[PDB]
Amino acid sequence: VPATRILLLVLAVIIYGTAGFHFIEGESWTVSLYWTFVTIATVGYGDYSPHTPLGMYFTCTLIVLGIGTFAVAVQRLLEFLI
Amino acid sequence: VPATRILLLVLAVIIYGTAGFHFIEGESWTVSLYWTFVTIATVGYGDYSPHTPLGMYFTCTLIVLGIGTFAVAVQRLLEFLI
Amino acid sequence: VPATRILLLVLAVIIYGTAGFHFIEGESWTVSLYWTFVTIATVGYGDYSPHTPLGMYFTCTLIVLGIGTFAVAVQRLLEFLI
Amino acid sequence: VPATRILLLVLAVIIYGTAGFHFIEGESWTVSLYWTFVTIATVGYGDYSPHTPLGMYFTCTLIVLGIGTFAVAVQRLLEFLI
Ligand SMILES: [K+]
Ligand SMILES: [K+]
Ligand SMILES: [K+]
Ligand SMILES: [K+]
Repeated sequence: VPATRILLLVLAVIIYGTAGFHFIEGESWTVSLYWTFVTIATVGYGDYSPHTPLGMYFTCTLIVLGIGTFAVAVQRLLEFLI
Repeated sequence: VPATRILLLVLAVIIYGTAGFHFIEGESWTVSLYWTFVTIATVGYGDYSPHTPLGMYFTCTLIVLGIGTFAVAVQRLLEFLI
Repeated sequence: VPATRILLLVLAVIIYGTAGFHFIEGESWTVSLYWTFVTIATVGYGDYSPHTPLGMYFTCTLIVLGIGTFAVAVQRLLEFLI
Repeated sequence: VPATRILLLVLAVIIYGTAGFHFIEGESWTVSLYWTFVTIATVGYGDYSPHTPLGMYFTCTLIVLGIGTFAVAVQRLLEFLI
């Protein structure tokens, strides 16, 4: 898969995660973007997390759709930095 | 290993994690399912965690049985989405 | 590397992590073992963490020595379960 | 990529993470180094995390630049220990 396509896929995941957390959990756009990265990178500080059943369901979908995508994206970035 | 078999294996892990956390730690089915995903994806927010010695032992078993299974499942899902 | 040797290596990591956390941070053997798994699996709930400078240094060493070892161990366990 | 070059790359990431967290979030050099390892290893206890918008942005950059680098570094260390 071409690296630029992988870039677009991870950007789509990031938009999905950010907008979802913002609207479902009510955190700022900035906090939601931060939380999205922390989640899909699997860092998961827990400073932010879903507190609603919908937020929890949404988070599981983001986990499934985002973690693999982010992992592949970082791998490709390695090559272009190294 | 066929992707559908990997699907069944991760579903079995999810049932195991969810039922175990629910019965050992006493959280709702929904919270337990959420916690199971957060754990096997290695996100681990820490908003939920075991507070009993049995829960701690159980969590270690879920970690060992689930993390690899989930990792393989997300990899295969990548291919079917991309 | 033979799977049984990988088993011994991860067991050595587990002993190292458990004894270290117990003596440096003062948590029970059970809690320390649980924390060791949660850490080397990279789950990191944060329900337990080092609160001393020595504990922090020790945790970084466990992270470096343990995360790779655990990752290889789970991969090999996959094959023997599947 | 030569293992020594990978060593230098992860050391550069560690300096970047430590100095950044120290200056942006105001934690001690020791705490900042610890947080850097916990973050790039993806452990993310959440005992420490950014509380400013700049810190959050910085953390996302560290996540993107550091997680892959650390993953490759631990893999190479495995070979030299085993
Ligand atoms: K956490
Ligand atoms: K984590
Ligand atoms: K975590
Ligand atoms: K992780």
